[PDB]
This record gives sequence, structure tokens and C-alpha cells, in this order.
Amino acid sequence: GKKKVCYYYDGDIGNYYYGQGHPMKPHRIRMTHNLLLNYGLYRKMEIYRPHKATAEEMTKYHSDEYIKFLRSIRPDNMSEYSKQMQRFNVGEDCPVFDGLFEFCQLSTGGSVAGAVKLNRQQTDMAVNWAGGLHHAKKSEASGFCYVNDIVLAILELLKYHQRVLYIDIDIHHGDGVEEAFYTTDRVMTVSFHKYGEYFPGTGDLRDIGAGKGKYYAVNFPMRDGIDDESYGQIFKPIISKVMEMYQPSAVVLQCGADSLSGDRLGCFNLTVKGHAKCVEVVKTFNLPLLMLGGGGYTIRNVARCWTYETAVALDCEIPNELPYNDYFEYFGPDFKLHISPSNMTNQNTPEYMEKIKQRLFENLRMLP
Ligand SMILES: CCC(O)(O)CCCCC[C@@H]1NC(=O)[C@H]2CCN2CCCCCOc2ccccc2-c2cnc1[nH]2
Ligand SMILES: [Ca+2]
Ligand SMILES: [Ca+2]
Ligand SMILES: [Zn+2]
Repeated sequence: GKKKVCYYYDGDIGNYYYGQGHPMKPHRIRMTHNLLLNYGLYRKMEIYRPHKATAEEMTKYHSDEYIKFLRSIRPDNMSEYSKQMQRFNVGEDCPVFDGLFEFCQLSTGGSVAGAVKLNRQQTDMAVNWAGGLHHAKKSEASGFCYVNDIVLAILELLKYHQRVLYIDIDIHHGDGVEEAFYTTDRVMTVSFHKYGEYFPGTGDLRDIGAGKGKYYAVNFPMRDGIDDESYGQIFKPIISKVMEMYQPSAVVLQCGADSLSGDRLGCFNLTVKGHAKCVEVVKTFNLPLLMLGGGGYTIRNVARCWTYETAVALDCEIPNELPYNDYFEYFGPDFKLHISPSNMTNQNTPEYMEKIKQRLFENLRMLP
């Protein structure tokens, strides 16, 4: 039936600024929070302020040198770190900004605290919209991500769970998470993403893991314009087959909203209902679930998406008419929660979708 939901948020998160022109806007986390508060979604959730994750907690995955660099670099001392900035990929995608380390600490803190709460069996679902920064590598920042909160949260879940399933619906391939667990069978990574002339360039359907991890990495490459009907047609059957064969005891779901129609960086055509259908599908398996944020660059749509997905987690129906809120003007001209898909062509033909699904099913037959 209905589940206990714990939600992680720090009121300072929305103040971190990547810089003029950078599409990553932490303010979208504050817009999501304000919208869900105005819908009354706080009445049924336990709301927690995450602790600032320590450099030591971060080094359970990242190298000591990389975390030391992140804790030391600032816009005023950048000139003395030109060498380390190149080595750690800090530059245009991953700039140095005021409070960078504290932003990482809050993003990570929410994910790890949620994983601890799930491990203690004190909640059925834990939500951290500030997390889901899937591109960060052991000693390298990548694609707007500096610390891989997902990998750290999964390592925490692995203390009490033999098998953990990671599912990523961000439009970009979840490369940092896949790479971290590529050679183990204790984590199965499943990523649905745009593939072909698109960042990060990885996630081919032939990338299936290595060594003990062979068959434990699953990639569903897609083309521009995927819609609710097409996405829905493959998501449930793939996730159902993965649940059946892998039998995970905990799940982490990265809910990157850049797979929505009208995204500034994405080229998919999902609606908020289509995107949220993934949360409904995963929730139906009744396993401990950590829901995380990720991409999303048309910020009014990110707020709508994550507000609706929090309502889905709580099994609460919310009206389409948006309640008045601190950012009401951002939701014009309609002031509605749900969005309409565009007229963009869906390059993913029904035959292509079935063919890729059948190839993934062949790989899933190889599990013990
Ligand atoms: C949070 C999780 C996530 O949503 O998955 C992160 C997605 C990360 C995408 C990284 C990718 N980066 C690139 O294509 C890099 C490699 C060559 N370019 C150069 C960097 C350009 C400047 C910074 O970037 C932008 C600035 C303005 C507008 C768009 C971009 C941009 C678009 N795509 C990129 N960057
Ligand atoms: Ca993905
Ligand atoms: Ca794996
Ligand atoms: Zn993305």
C-alpha cells in the first residue's frame, strides 16, 4: 500500500551558482521544494536537512587528492591550481564557483543520509532532489558533476544489501555510476539515454559489463524525440525482467528531468506523466527505494516533474491547477502542473524499440 517517505533538503542549496550562462541551476531544487510545500505535500513526509558530508565520507569512493583539491579550490585562488584543474577536469562544464565544496557536501549528504535511513528500515522511500550527479568519476569532475553522491549512496546500501539495482532515466548516460561498478555483480546499472553525437559518448548497447560484472550493466540507446507511449512500452518490460532475474533488495532511481519535452539541453519528448510513470513502475516492486535528482535545464519543468514525482512517492493525488507559490510567474502562461509534448518527430521507430528490447532480453537471459 502507501509508504513512509523521507525527504532531504537544505534551504541554502538554491543559492549555489555555477555562473552566468551555465545551464545547471541549483535554484530549481528550491523551486521544487516551494511548489511541493504549496501543494501541501509536507503533511505526509518526514522532512530532513542533510548533514554536510565530510571529505572522509567522500573518499569512500573518490581519491584523497581529488577531494583535497575540491575542498581547497576557490575563485580567488584558482590561478595557483591551473595544473590540478586540468588533471581533475575543472573548467567550463565543471567550473570553480563560490561554495563549490559545500554544494557537494549537501548534495552528497542527502543521498548518503537517505541510504542510511533505508538501511535502518526507518523508511520505505528516501528522496534527495539535490543528488543524482551521475557523471563524477573517482578522480575527475565531469558534466556538471563533482562528487558522485549516487556511488557513495550505493556503497552505503551495499553494507546491508547483497544486490542493489540502479536505474537512470536522465537523458545522458549514467557513466560514472556504470564505471564505478562495471566489474561487480553486487550492483546492476540500467541506463536509458540518448546515444549518438551526444555527451558523454558512452552507453552503447554492447557495453554490458566486464569480469564478474559481465551482464550486470544494461544500456538502452535512444534517438531524438522519444515519447510517453514509446518509453512506457519498453521501461516496464525491461525493469520487470531485471527485477525477475536480478532480485535486488534495494533500488536507486536517478530521475534526471532533462528527458522531458522542451528541455534546454535534451532532445526527448516525454511529459511529466510519462517521466513519472517510471517512478510508479519502480515503486510497484515494494523494495527500499532512493529517488534522486539529476539533469533538468528548463527549470519550471524540472520543478513540475519532481513535485509530481514526490506526489507519486506519497500516493497523493494533486490538482493540475498550480497553487500560488514564490515562483508562480515562472509557470506561465498556463500555470498548470502537467506539460504537453511537442510536435517533434520520434526517431525511435516501434521496430527499433522492440529490437533493442529483444537484444537486452538476450543479455538478461545470461544471468544466473
Ligand atoms: C547533471 C547530470 C547531467 O544532466 O547528465 C549532466 C549533463 C552534462 C552535459 C555536459 C556537456 N558537455 C559537453 O558537451 C562539453 C564537451 C565539449 N563541451 C564543452 C563545454 C561547453 C560549456 C559548458 O556546457 C554548456 C554550457 C552552455 C550550454 C550547454 C552546455 C552543455 C551541453 N552539453 C554539455 N554542456
Ligand atoms: Ca540515463
Ligand atoms: Ca555492474
Ligand atoms: Zn542529463
